[PDB]
Amino acid sequence: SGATSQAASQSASSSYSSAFAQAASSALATSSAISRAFASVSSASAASSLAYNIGLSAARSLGIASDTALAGALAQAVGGVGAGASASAYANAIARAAGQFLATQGVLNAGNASALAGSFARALSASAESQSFAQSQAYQQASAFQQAAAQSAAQSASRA
Repeated sequence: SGATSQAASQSASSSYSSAFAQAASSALATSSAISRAFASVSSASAASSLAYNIGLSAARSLGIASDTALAGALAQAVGGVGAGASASAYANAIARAAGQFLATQGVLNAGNASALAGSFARALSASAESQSFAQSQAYQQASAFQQAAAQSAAQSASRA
């Protein structure tokens, strides 16, 4: 047959950051419970905190613990359109800003951009979807933390 055109190491190497955020949607559409994670939080600034929190969790699911800068821009992406568009703007702002740092070229190489994006989107969504269990754990603390109320350090549970 004779078909092995390498065509350089990188497929196109120019506009991979938006094309990443498109294949993110390929896995996000497989995981409708992510829109349910946003249905749990009805505040623009708290969605910025969800991006910072779930960003730092997804950081470790992808291996890029450098979320210190990502989360500081992901909060500005989700919060920049906090309550006015939809989970479409939250997910596009999350996937574009998830991509904006990865597209520094540190892990994105214009050939596995879509593969890493699908995995990122499924991992940040799997974190958000499983964090619905830790966001609404107000019932679990009312049995597990109330018995641990013997470690009085500042008030009882959560501070500042």
